[PDB]
Amino acid sequence: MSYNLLGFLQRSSNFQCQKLLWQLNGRLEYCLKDRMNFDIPEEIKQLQQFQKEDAALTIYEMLQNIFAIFRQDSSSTGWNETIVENLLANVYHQINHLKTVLEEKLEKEDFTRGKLMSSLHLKRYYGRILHYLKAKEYSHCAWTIVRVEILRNFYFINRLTGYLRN
Amino acid sequence: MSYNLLGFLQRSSNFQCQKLLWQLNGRCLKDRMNFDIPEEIKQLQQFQKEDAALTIYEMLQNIFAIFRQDSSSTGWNETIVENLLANVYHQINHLKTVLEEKLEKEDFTRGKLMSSLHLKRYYGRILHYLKAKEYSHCAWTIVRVEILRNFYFINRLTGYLRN
Ligand SMILES: *[C@@H]1O[C@H](CO[C@H]2O[C@H](C)[C@@H](O)[C@H](O)[C@H]2O)[C@@H](O[C@@H]2O[C@H](CO)[C@@H](O[C@@H]3O[C@H](CO)[C@@H](O)[C@H](O[C@@H]4O[C@H](CO)[C@@H](O)[C@H](O)[C@H]4O[C@@H]4O[C@H](CO)[C@@H](O[C@@H]5O[C@H](CO)[C@@H](O)[C@H](O)[C@H]5O)[C@H](O)[C@H]4O)[C@H]3O)[C@H](O)[C@H]2O)[C@H](O)[C@H]1O
Ligand SMILES: *[C@@H]1O[C@H](CO[C@H]2O[C@H](C)[C@@H](O)[C@H](O)[C@H]2O)[C@@H](O)[C@H](O)[C@H]1O
Ligand SMILES: [Zn+2]
Repeated sequence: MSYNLLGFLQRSSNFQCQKLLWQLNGRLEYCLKDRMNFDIPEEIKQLQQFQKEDAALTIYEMLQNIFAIFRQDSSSTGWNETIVENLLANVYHQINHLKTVLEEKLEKEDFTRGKLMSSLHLKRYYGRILHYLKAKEYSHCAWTIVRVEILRNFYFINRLTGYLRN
Repeated sequence: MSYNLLGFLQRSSNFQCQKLLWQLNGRCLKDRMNFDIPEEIKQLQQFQKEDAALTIYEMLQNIFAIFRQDSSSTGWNETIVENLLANVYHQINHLKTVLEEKLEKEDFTRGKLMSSLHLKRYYGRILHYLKAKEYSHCAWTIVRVEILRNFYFINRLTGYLRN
């Protein structure tokens, strides 16, 4: 599969993922009190030079984590859990999809000195989100704040998707 | 190749560090001292991306050790110093990660030998001055200005951190 097909398949699932996220809530002003900056790594937003493999490996890791975030207990939200499952199934498919394509591309390359952009700061960034969730005892507001941050993640993954050009 | 992300991370670090250094204001015997900035540092030549990072790496390791010394007499906000050192530290690491990758592709040359020793001795004179001046507020002012000047060269070298 060319990078172009993967990139389109990504833009396409992101959009689907974002759509599902937008079918869970009804704005909560009260929750603005739990507002917290998680500081997505600066390179995810501003780095201008991404090689096809790096952007790909980066989105791969972001997805893996978004999956893990949403795998937590959202019961306190009252969200339609069906939609949550769709969101999860969708991301899971993108992850395994990306995995197979990277496996093919990377097979014969000089290592890849992989996630130079990814690993490092993404792991810590997501740790904050998780720690935040646990600290707030998975409250409905905590989920409202995270959901907004997750949507924000998707906004940047779309930016990253444009470096997947053939 | 990881030099683009490195240089990105380096510009980010250069900005924060300088911003912080400039911020510091406190509550003098001289106000200016010559520490004989190594020709190596004020040397206008084209540093290959690997040497630019080597020099930058050596410069930061030393700058770290300097701001690590006791500055309680300056009245400077320790929180800012804590941040500056944190930043410097985290960046010395990225540089290390990248330099390690082609650690074997570089050879022991006199340019490298003389650059490491001259830099070591320069920061050496700097550390010695703080010590002799018992880490006074007036020695620290002189040192901060020196380090800010160091960063002018760090900016220049960071421009070679690409491709
Ligand atoms: C939370 O969970 C759900 C939210 O997630 C999901 O639904 C969202 C709306 C959607 O955005 C998202 O993609 C999904 O994630 C939410 O909604 C319901 O959940 C499920 C969907 O998975 C649906 O429940 C039933 O599923 C079963 C499948 O085996 C079936 O029992 C049943 O099948 C039919 O399918 C349609 C479409 O889903 C339903 O409208 C009908 O109720 C049902 O049976 C028949 O279907 C047709 C309608 O298509 C009826 O008449 C036709 O209408 C046509 C109109 O153009 C005309 O040609 C003509 O008038 C006639 O042919 C027929 O009379 C009737 O027997 C599903 O009910 C469910 O549909 C979703 O509402 C939950 O509500 C939230 O709590
Ligand atoms: C000493 O330092 C901390 C400052 O921490 C920061 O906040 C200011 C507003 C920013 O410009 C700096 O970049 C950060 O270091 C203060 O909270 C404290 O009040 C001050 O005494
Ligand atoms: Zn880092």
